[PDB]
Amino acid sequence: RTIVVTTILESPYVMYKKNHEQLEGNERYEGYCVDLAYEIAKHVRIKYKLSIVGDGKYGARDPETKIWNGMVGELVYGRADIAVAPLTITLVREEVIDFSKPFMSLGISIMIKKGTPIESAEDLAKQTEIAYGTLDSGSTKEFFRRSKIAVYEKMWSYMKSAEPSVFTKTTADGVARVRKSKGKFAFLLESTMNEYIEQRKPCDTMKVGGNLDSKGYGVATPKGSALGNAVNLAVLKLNEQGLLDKLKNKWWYDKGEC
Amino acid sequence: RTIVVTTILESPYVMYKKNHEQLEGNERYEGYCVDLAYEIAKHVRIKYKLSIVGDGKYGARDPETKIWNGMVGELVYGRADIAVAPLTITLVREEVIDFSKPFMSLGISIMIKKGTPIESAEDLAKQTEIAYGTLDSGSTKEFFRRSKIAVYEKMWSYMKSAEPSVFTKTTADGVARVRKSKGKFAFLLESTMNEYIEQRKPCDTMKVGGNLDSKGYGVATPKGSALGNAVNLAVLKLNEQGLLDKLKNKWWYDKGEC
Ligand SMILES: NC(=O)COc1c(F)cc(SCCNS(=O)(=O)c2ccccc2)cc1F
Ligand SMILES: NC(=O)COc1c(F)cc(SCCNS(=O)(=O)c2ccccc2)cc1F
Ligand SMILES: N[C@@H](CCC(=O)O)C(=O)O
Ligand SMILES: N[C@@H](CCC(=O)O)C(=O)O
Ligand SMILES: [Zn+2]
Ligand SMILES: [Zn+2]
Ligand SMILES: [Zn+2]
Ligand SMILES: [Zn+2]
Repeated sequence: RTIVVTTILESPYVMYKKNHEQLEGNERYEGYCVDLAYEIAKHVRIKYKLSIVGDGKYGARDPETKIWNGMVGELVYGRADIAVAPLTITLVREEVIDFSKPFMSLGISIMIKKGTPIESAEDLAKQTEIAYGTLDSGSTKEFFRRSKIAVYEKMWSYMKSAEPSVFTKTTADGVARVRKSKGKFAFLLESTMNEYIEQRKPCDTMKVGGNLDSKGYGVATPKGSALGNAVNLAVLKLNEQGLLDKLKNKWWYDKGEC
Repeated sequence: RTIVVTTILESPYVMYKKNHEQLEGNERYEGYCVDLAYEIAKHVRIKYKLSIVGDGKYGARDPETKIWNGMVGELVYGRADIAVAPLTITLVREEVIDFSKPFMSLGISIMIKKGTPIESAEDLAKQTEIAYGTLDSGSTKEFFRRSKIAVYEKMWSYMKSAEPSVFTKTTADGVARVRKSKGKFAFLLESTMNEYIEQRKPCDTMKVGGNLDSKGYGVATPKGSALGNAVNLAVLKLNEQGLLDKLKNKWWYDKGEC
């Protein structure tokens, strides 16, 4: 009866409540995906336990050992029944799991410290004073690894050898690093996150240029699990009801500091 | 599995959402008791259906036909499994139902249009220019009917014959009547409600003086129902957790307009 939903600590999707140690279970967290979990659980009528992924990753297949980590592994190895979070819909992932219809829209985007003299991928690629990175074990890193567009080819071979490593264990590490860096570190992340951080004090970061690509997050299920159907039917309803929009404003813009 | 919770449309305990016709079931409502229902249902782990009482009353025993109306009847006649709402803990009611430990504190209080020359019960009682009333089929009306304190004796025999009737079908009718009345109608209600309306535009009403008495609202159960135990254990926990307070600010003060 308690279906476990894997998920990840990422702001403002899921974050501990101010004072969370006061509470227990699902009540410990608050966020966009935390609101999304509840109300899906409300529409497919199910008991659920939010479970934050142990390794704190999204999910990439280890090239050598062939295993899946992050929330994607959770599902694949029968540890989670469902994933509510900012998990990008990807081909390599669709081969091993199910996605609902995307519940949010994003693209890869450049995050800069304010003032940094950069506007575009090409701007980043054609120089070497400003360093740049991405989240490790996510779809952004994979996008650059997989790409055969020349500018991205260049930006990839650079990162792949950059020392120290330009791949971060978390999103907050990139952000912290963009901010500590005095303009010598750009950080490639999803524009959803990017715009979240743009609205956060101390208001010293921003998105520059268009997204390199256009995709979305989906709720995920183990492959062929019978629960995909309902889950997806609930997403499509939340959209038509106007409720994803409501939550998106609530978490990013209404809370907005800059 | 779906335990029905009887409850009543009273602001800000339970109120339709802005545009509610967009939604269905429990999602149609929002309010303090709506938040309280959920999270009790969360702590005793139960599926529930919010059900707004048909006659829209609290509960009084008809003197003649001996029957109970309002949410209290619901419980007594096995129609509701539980009552989440501003139901005052009373002796006559405790004889026929169970109350948790009170989840909120109130007292009877005078509501006046701003400017009205009234400060106290005695002030009301000793004059006849300003008319005054209360909610029909509630504990306030009963309090005055039951009282043997002289000033309340006087205020009762007055009301009991006042034409037109000074007993209102709803709280909003008293309020509307206090506001339409240009200072010639005071309205006796619970200080919780009173302070809610004091914080509502157009900010032309207020509480005057102390409460005539001190009591509280409890979550109610059919008499000896096995569900009292848990329910009460959940209330005591919400209190110690600081969560009733949180909700009380959220619904009355943080939303405050005056
Ligand atoms: N909350 C929403 O309504 C957002 O939904 C959408 C949407 F309506 C359209 C798109 S187009 C971008 C590609 N579609 S995708 O994300 O399902 C995808 C991703 C990777 C490979 C193939 C298809 C995106 C949304 F998020
Ligand atoms: N949210 C809260 O903590 C409010 O709880 C309380 C409380 F702690 C004390 C009182 S004293 C007033 C009388 N106690 S009663 O309401 O349980 C009652 C009512 C009628 C006859 C006998 C006893 C009130 C609270 F609401
Ligand atoms: N949403 C990405 C993680 C963030 C990123 O790679 O920028 C994923 O599902 O892997
Ligand atoms: N809370 C009261 C209704 C309001 C009033 O009588 O002022 C009751 O339970 O009956
Ligand atoms: Zn902790
Ligand atoms: Zn809903
Ligand atoms: Zn309606
Ligand atoms: Zn709780």
